[PDB]
Amino acid sequence: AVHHCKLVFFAEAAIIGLMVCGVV
Amino acid sequence: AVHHCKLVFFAEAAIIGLMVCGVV
Ligand SMILES: [Cl-]
Repeated sequence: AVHHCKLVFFAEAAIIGLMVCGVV
Repeated sequence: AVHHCKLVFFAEAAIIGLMVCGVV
């Protein structure tokens, strides 16, 4: 099975990049 | 830098695991 990742951004005041990965 | 990751779960049954990584 394959891993998928994507960048998600959060406002904290900079904007923080976060990597979100799941197994599709 | 160093990546800090953690498991997050959405109990929706069927539980959806995801991994979230930010960089320090
Ligand atoms: Cl974190």
